[PDB]
Amino acid sequence: GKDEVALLAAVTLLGVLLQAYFSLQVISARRAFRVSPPLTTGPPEFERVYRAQVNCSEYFPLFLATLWVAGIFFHEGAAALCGLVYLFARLRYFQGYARSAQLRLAPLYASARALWLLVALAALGLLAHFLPAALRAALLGRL
Amino acid sequence: GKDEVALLAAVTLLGVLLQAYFSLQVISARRAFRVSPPLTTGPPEFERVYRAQVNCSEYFPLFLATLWVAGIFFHEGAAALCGLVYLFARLRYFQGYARSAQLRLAPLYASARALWLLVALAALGLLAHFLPAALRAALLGRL
Amino acid sequence: GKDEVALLAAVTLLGVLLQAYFSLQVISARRAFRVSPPLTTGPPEFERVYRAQVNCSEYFPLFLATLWVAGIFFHEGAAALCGLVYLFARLRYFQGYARSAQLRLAPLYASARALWLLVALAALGLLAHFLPAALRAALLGRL
Ligand SMILES: O=C(/C=C/c1ccccc1)N1CCC2(CCCC(=O)N2c2ccc(Cl)c(F)c2)CC1
Ligand SMILES: O=C(/C=C/c1ccccc1)N1CCC2(CCCC(=O)N2c2ccc(Cl)c(F)c2)CC1
Ligand SMILES: O=C(/C=C/c1ccccc1)N1CCC2(CCCC(=O)N2c2ccc(Cl)c(F)c2)CC1
Repeated sequence: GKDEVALLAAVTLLGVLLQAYFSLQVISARRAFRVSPPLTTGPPEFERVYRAQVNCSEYFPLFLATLWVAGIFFHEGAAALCGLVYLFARLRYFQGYARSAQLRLAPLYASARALWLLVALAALGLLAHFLPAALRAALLGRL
Repeated sequence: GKDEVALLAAVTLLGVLLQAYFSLQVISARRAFRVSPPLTTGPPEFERVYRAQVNCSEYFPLFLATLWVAGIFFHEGAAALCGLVYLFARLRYFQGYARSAQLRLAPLYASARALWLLVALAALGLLAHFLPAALRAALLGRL
Repeated sequence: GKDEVALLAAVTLLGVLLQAYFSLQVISARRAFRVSPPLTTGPPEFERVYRAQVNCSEYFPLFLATLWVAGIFFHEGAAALCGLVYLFARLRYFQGYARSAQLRLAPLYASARALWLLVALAALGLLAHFLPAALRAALLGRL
């Protein structure tokens, strides 16, 4: 029961730590630009490091939801692979935005690809779950 | 094991796609008002479309947590129904805010109703889980 | 199957309600300072109550992910205990920030401790899951 989800649990834990890294990066930018909380505004660089964090934070439950649904209704290893791709693309996203708001686009689109890939695999897993029973009951109309 | 959660997995996937739609709406408003990232400020309409997104993003894990706990400790179909009600109310919430910050209140309160409904069903499911064992051990004090 | 997760389901439901309380607190501060949505800016007190909410909202899925992974791969009761510690530290965090942005640091670091504690227990639970099979297959190289 726990073995069939252990790769998804590993990839989830990686995602949590990746978010702890992003929080450390924003904490470090708060000292590197003297931005006192509750302020979110500063130079065109504090805002970029900070927004990259804010975005990744928002997108994290979308990642968790898809990783777990794709991992349980389609291959767990396949879902764990896109889960690693997404997370890695996010490090690049953050690192790119932390430079210019342009250098974030390419790893942002890489993150999108992995997110749609998980959505498709979750969709195909649920389709393959409900469709045969539907096709069976639908064709059960002949009488 | 996966059949008893397949409706919750479906409703979760709907929620993920609803969030992808909200992100597309904010991306479209960024071009329709020339709002360059990392800026979140613009006309009284870019901010509304953008805030509606920000709010739905925040409330998504609350929806996921409740949908799954209510779906596992009370009827899965019942939880999947409020889960559909909440998500539908959110589309209206977004669409209302995307007009005026007043026209969002009614579908916002509809979303709240569905959220409290899931909380109650999760609460009743856990109550019915722990209470009989408590009542039994408590009454086991007579000696 | 549901009994071995019932404490994590309880602690999750507590977290959801704690977030509903934080939303009520921000709604009350919006009337107590006449801050019309979609504005997030006001006195040095509306922003603090509001930011405390925004932060807790962000950190909630990190809490959920860790609580559930630690609860399933290490003791459920132990994970449910740190889960209660984290949530309680968050009430103090909110209440401290709602006063000064300094009085939030101590319950913020208390919240961090509980978060790293869950991460370690999830890590130890997965380590103990994968490591024996690895050590076995690795030592299986003698031939
Ligand atoms: O030492 C750190 C930085 C750690 C780090 C980050 C990136 C790369 C390498 C090391 N921090 C303190 C606690 C920290 C913020 C303050 C509140 C909090 O809950 N935190 C938290 C605790 C546990 C978890 Cl698993 C989590 F995701 C968040 C994170 C940053
Ligand atoms: O084409 C789209 C729009 C799709 C759409 C939206 C509403 C209605 C109809 C179609 N987008 C690109 C990728 C998008 C943002 C960029 C990063 C990212 O992760 N994305 C993401 C990818 C997959 C998932 Cl399932 C997700 F939730 C988010 C979403 C918007
Ligand atoms: O009466 C309340 C306040 C309740 C409260 C808060 C703290 C302590 C004691 C009582 N509110 C209305 C609905 C509320 C916001 C509007 C939209 C929404 O979804 N909401 C929501 C509904 C259900 C859940 Cl379980 C949730 F987390 C959020 C929360 C605040």
